[PDB]
Amino acid sequence: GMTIKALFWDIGGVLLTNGWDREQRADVAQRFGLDTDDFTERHRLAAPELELGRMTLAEYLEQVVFYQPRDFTPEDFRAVMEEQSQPRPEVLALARDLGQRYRMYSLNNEGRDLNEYRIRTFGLGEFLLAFFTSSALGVMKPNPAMYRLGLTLAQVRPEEAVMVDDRLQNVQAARAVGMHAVQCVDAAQLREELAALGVR
Ligand code: NA
Repeated sequence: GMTIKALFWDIGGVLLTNGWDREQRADVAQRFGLDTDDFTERHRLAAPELELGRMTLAEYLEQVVFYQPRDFTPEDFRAVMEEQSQPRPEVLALARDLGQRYRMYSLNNEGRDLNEYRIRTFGLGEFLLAFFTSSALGVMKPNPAMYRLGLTLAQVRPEEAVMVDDRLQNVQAARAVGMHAVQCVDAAQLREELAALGVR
């Protein structure tokens, strides 16, 4: 087939843990003594706009946490949010290796502040050339438009690209715009499937 010219990488659940998923929020909420039902409902409402970069973290925190007096600060809270991010060593290592031979980019959903913390903390920029992130672009996976935008920014044809994501819905959406895609289950599996596409 066409030679692959670019890889697009999901970050959460692939390169790193998710930044602010259900399980993590549950944990952090407990630590801060938050009413979990109210917190979850408020997060549900506000999260998408944070993810799309149309509301600030301060704004989100105002609605989701600091809507009543608290015995801690937004800075305190933000610190603990940031700390939820941990590496996925084997996949990271694979990506770092491949980055020596291929042009690669992120295509991921994440609020700006957590995104930038994750990039700097884990040196994602050493192997990803650009970060096509929801909070920067104002669209989010699994919107077909996000995939198309990534392709447009990288200037590669759909068939010359491969999307790596842990969610089947995202893999399928990528394929629907003409991209190759592989669902990331584990490093060994991902390496083999990429190799099948000529990405070694
Ligand atoms: Na993911």
